[PDB]
Amino acid sequence: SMKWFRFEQDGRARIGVEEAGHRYDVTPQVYTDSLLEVIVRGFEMDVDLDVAPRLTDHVRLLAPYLPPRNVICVGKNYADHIKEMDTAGAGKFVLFTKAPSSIVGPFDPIERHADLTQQLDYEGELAIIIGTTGRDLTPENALEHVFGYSIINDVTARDLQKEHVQFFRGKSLDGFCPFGPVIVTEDAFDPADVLVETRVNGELRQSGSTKLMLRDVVTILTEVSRGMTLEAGDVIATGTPAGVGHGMKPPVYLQDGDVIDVSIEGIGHLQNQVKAR
Amino acid sequence: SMKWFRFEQDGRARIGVEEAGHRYDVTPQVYTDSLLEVIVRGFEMDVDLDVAPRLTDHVRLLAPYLPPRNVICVGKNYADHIKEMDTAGAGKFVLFTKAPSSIVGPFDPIERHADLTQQLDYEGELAIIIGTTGRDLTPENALEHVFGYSIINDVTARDLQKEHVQFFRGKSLDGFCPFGPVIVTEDAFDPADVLVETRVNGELRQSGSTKLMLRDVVTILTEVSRGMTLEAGDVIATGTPAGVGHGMKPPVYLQDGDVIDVSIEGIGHLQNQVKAR
Ligand SMILES: [Mg+2]
Ligand SMILES: [Mg+2]
Repeated sequence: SMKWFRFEQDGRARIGVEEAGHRYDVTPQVYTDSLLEVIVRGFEMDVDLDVAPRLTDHVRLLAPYLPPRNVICVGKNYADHIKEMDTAGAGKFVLFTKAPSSIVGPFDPIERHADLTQQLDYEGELAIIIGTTGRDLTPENALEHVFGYSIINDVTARDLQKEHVQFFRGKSLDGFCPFGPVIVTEDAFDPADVLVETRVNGELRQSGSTKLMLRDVVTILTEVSRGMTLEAGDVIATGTPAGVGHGMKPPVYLQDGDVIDVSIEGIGHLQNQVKAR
Repeated sequence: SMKWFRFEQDGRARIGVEEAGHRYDVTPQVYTDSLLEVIVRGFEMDVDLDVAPRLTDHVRLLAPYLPPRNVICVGKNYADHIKEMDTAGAGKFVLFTKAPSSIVGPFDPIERHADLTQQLDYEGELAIIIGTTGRDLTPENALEHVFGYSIINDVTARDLQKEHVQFFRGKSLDGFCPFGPVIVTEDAFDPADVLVETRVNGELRQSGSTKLMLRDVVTILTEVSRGMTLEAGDVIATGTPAGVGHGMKPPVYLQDGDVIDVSIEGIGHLQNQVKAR
């Protein structure tokens, strides 16, 4: 299970991988500090371990990369109490984006923006990382265009969503797209039945298998790419399970100090704190 | 005053400038093949048109550049009558994006996507080009952040608008963002009252002044950058005057072989033919 990440050394990006529990610095074998560059190139640079470091756990991960275009996001994509027949709520295939300016990496603060929002909310999500440019993907070739998977927190201003009608602005304020901590390779990861959970200050809020997805990974790839080219390094956020602050009775919104922990089994933890400034 | 453009010569991209309707190759004086790199640099490198070879032959214009993130687009932003504007502005500020993969140059065909849309339509628009990274712009610094202005055709599958609810998909099919033909500098262009016109197969379909804009250029800049960072090379499409094919009695939609001409006085013309591909 090769996992890819970027980590910080001397205020400067380096690249690391993870096979069975330890973190080797692979920058030398792969000849770049851009993990986007590693994906776009569309080959793995014949890296062999038992050669390069094994640095400490307090190493500090960065966002995998700055997406070259807006993060593509799916709307309601999760069934609640599994069954629910062949539906959950309407069932339109809803697509919108998040400006790359909104990306932050692991443990980075989420800017609170109290002047702009009093309904700040979380959404824990499985992210598809596109490895090969293509269009009109089929069930047979879809996964061949996937480099791997990561976590997105689709942070959202529920009031800006209605105020600007289209979701773009309320999802795109600086800080609103935690991304990371690592990319697990397509070969090392089956998205059929993985657990997506969110904790806020330690309280379990979201806990849903990818088996509850109304459109699975292959269907998302198939539908998204119809008449629209996907670029190498595209990030597709595949929706969020039940338990969103807005959907709670009564509704609960994120405040200055709140710590959000999104986890996906096989990938890891993306934790960010809401902080004012 | 110098308008900026990009063109193809022996299959390589080149930078040109247009002065008094004459076109010159300035690639050797700005030392790049990318109009985005010129604007991202953040400063005017002095150009002597005396030493610039004039382009006398027909030349292939390209789109000014591939935007480094999605084109930011404003929804309903035009009044119909000059004084149908008494607090009409007080409508919702609707913001959505178009994928850069939808961009095409002036005189590039628009892919028909017959299999996906039966309601292909047009929107002629003034585009703002951002020159300097910025956030929380003010009426008094906003225009300092603006490199220039250009033209966008916000080609729209009205049926995909309704089907996917959020406009992204219906506005982002390959071929749906005609961009160009040139960028006029902020120095040399006042958007307060310039005429926007669209013709389909020669027949006038839109004709409106930027004086009918519900929110003007400076207001758009103030409201879009509120808690969201703008990047140099950001393109903001500022909305479309009355006369779109969806809003006509009876409704009219674009077919194989339709030619659309979009005109903005002081910029030029964007002519694209819809073609089954
Ligand atoms: Mg979401
Ligand atoms: Mg438009």
